[PDB]
Amino acid sequence: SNAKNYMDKGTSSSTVVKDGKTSSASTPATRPVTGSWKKNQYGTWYKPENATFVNGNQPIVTRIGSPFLNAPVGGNLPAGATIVYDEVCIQAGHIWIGYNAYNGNRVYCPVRTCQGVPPNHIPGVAWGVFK
Repeated sequence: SNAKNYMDKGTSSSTVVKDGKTSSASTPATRPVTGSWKKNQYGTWYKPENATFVNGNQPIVTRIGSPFLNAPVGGNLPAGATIVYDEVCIQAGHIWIGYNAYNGNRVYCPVRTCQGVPPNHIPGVAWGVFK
């Protein structure tokens, strides 16, 4: 049925399973169909990409160390904050941007709704300004 879209655990919106057709039938062979995205143990997929996010509309409470909807709290991003991130990750439900604070901790912001699977992510309602 599917080749590699599996992750039997409930991290957030896992076990949705959308893969097959011809994605790993003959195997990636130096060409994964997930694009530039790499997989994380939580089921999250992430790609290195530097872009900017200017927070606005609302102060966004961020998650630290791991992207989930029930992920660790204690990071809150105020509006008017210009965040230059390096990690773009998909935790099914939102797209999360990974950035590091001066404490050396990895903080993730939920930024906008995103559904889908790497590379094609379907955005929804945004709560900030992507730059």
